[PDB]
Amino acid sequence: SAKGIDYDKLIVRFGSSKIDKELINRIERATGQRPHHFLRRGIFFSHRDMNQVLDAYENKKPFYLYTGRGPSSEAMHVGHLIPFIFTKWLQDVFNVPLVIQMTDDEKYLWKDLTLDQAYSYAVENAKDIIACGFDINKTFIFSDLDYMGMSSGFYKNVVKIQKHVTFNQVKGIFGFTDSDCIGKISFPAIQAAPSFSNSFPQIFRDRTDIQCLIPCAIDQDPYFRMTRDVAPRIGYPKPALLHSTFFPALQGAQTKMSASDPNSSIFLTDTAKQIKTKVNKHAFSGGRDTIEEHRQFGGNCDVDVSFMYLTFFLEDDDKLEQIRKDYTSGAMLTGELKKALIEVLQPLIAEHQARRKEVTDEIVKEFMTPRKLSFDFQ
Amino acid sequence: SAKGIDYDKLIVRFGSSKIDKELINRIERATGQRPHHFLRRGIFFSHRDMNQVLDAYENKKPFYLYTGRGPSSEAMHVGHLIPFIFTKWLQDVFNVPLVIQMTDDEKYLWKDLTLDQAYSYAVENAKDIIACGFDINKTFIFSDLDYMGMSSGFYKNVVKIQKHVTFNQVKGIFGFTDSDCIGKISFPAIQAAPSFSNSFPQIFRDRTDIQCLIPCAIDQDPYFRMTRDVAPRIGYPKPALLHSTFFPALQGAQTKMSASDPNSSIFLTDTAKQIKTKVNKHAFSGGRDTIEEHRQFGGNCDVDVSFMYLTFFLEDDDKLEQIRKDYTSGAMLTGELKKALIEVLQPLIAEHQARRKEVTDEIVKEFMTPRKLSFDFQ
Repeated sequence: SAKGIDYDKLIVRFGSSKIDKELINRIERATGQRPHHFLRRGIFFSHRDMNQVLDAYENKKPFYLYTGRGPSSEAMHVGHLIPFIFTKWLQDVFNVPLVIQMTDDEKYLWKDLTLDQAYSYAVENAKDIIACGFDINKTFIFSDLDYMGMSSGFYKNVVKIQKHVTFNQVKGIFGFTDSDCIGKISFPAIQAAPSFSNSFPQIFRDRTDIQCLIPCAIDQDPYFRMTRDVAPRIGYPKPALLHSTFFPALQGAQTKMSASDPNSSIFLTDTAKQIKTKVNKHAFSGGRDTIEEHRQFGGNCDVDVSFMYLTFFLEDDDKLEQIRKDYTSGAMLTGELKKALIEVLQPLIAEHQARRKEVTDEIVKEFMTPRKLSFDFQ
Repeated sequence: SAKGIDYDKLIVRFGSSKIDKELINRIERATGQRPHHFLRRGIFFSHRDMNQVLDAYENKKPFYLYTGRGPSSEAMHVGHLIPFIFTKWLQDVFNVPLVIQMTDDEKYLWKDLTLDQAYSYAVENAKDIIACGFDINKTFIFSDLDYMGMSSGFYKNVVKIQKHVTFNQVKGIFGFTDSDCIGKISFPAIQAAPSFSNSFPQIFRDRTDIQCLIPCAIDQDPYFRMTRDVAPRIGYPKPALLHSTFFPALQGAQTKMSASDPNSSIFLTDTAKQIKTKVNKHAFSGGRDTIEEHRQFGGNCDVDVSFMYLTFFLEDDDKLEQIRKDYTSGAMLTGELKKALIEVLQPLIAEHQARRKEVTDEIVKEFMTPRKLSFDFQ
């Protein structure tokens, strides 16, 4: 085994609880379906009170999912799909409604955008997420600047949360200076209120015992720490979490990505030639520099970005293992590994790029219209 | 003339502009009616851009009024009527709509109330203000916790204002510590957004050139300073102001009132016996201690609380002057002055107390329902 990364040491640092095989079988048991490879392969290794989301479900009780998205240049990439892919699965395997927050307000506050430019990006991004194919009959995608003024529960929760979070606390958590507009300072309450059922009357109509499940990155744990700590204090169930590992930066194993450097990740907007070239040229390699050496020494998957990407996007186990075994035994060359991955990414992105182009303004408009929606244990 | 108070020195300090006779005639001129005694007697001595509210009106253009009320124990008193009385007049003499904000959220944040206790007080207070008799066909009385989630303009303005007011600024203005919940820190945007027409689509529906008039106390000027400074920056007309003097505390000329000491002012809830006793026993006197001395020396009205109250509630000029002349010449005794005032307050309070008891939940519910309303230059 190579060095690469360490996630068992984080389970400590953050005080969260690791997702063991017992739990994995538990989900499978209650779901009546085969667990997602993210679980099987340890991509989503940690959690918080999933035991509760389950206790509820196994005891024939509902729960819902929450995901958010801040309107950016829309330069969305491959790593951004991990949480959506997973959440879509959690949704499908449990038949539970999903609320998705488009923080157009957060971006108006942070970026130099107009109020309309922000709402406008929230729409464009909504096309990307809808392309991931979430069941419209159970997914509500909302604009903050829009849904705030058309709900008898949201603001009331914002205010309740707002009273229980001092300024020092958020300073310590988000690091807000005194040069920051009062907008930013208060915002944590906005992205925290969607975690409570009654913030959505046209869905949970007044109900308060419908727990929330939030799949997220492990490092994001401190941020939901605030929301979970206030939950009881305002008479609500803390939202459970599902932690994921970091999605590797194209170059170097575990570097930081961004849209500033167009060569940090493959965008859901790149063509087959771009993906091909990007993977061949930039993906960090965990294989020897000499084919002779690469034959008896082989390569380590644990630091090879390419093989790591397969861990996320290769659906068939036997084939992923095969690549693993052969890349390691030297039998497979680094360029034959890039090829295998390029063969997986091009259709992934062409598929999303295609499936996206089929999103009609009516579909968008529908997805963002508050309304009743069906699901298990209603 | 006695010492008492000085308001021409404040016109300086705050940089506002004094309301001269030219202006007073101007209003009268444009209004086609006799100016309120508050104006005639210098109770509302200062202003900011009233010249603009007028330029608009004289040029056959509309403007609206804004007043607010934070839900308290409802221990409302006589001094609290001054702004409502005036605003009702401004409303009647110009036929312009009036928006009144019940900050139930501000109180949930500041007091140790439940979210429902706050909304509940906002309702009780709405009865008091409605008792002042505002024209329901042109007055909108709203609950913050309620109207936020049923408007396509309010929040958007809150966010716009929120981005343009840094934390240092409000620290410097309201004096917010770091121990304060993020709720309070952001609140200035909430009581500031009602100052812009488009915050009320069901009234000004999208329009942005309908200036706002805010009658207030002179010391409150620094607070609207923030709102007026950001107005242009978000493409809106600064709200004009009408400054009033301080309403004297029962004892001592110009002391601070409150509900903590039930003997600081007469409550709109006291009976005739309470008002009678309160005025005789507590009203500070500007008259000699000896009737012999009080005859040749007389008394000064400028420090006598009682005579000062007459300045606010005695409608007939000739009679107020008569009292003034006689109390000064010694001809009128301090107890005969208290009597004259007690004769003015009892009906004022019995009238409001009566007119209040006639406010039906339907009336309340109606006044707080967003809806279209008629007015001059619509």
